[PDB]
Amino acid sequence: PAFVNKLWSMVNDKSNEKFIHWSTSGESIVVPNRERFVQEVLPKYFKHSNFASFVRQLNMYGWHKVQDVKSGSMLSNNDSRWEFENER
Amino acid sequence: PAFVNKLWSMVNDKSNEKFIHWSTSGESIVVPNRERFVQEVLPKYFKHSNFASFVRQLNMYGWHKVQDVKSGSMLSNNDSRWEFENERHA
Repeated sequence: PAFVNKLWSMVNDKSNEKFIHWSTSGESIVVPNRERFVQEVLPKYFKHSNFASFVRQLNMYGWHKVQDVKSGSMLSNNDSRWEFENER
Repeated sequence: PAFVNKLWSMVNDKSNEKFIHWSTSGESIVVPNRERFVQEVLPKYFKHSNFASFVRQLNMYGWHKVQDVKSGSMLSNNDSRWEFENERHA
């Protein structure tokens, strides 16, 4: 339960709003920019950790990456934007 | 903003009275029971939304949770009762 408590301490603290937050339209957790999140927030809650380790723990607790929507004529996706949903 | 319009269509519609309403005393919005609100009202205005997401939007528009008054010898607070005040109307 150590991970979960840190997860909520992180997501439900408005001071982290710019790096990770509940989605406006939906019930998912959004990390607008992966690199910024790893730089600014991860070190504050998870010492000596990286994004892959973080995602592996999120997956262990039911949260998975949402399939990104391919945008425009280039069918582009911002690889740095990550959204997670819970199996519920 | 689209959110604000939905907020008022929700709060000022007498049909939602039991789940969310202007307070009798003060100038705040009261959600007597969080769980019931999420089950009965939220879906009608915000499809696929949860309480945290709703509160995040409220905060964006100046509404913040009121400091809970601790009751009796147990210093208790009903975690399911939420009252919101607007920074512009203290």
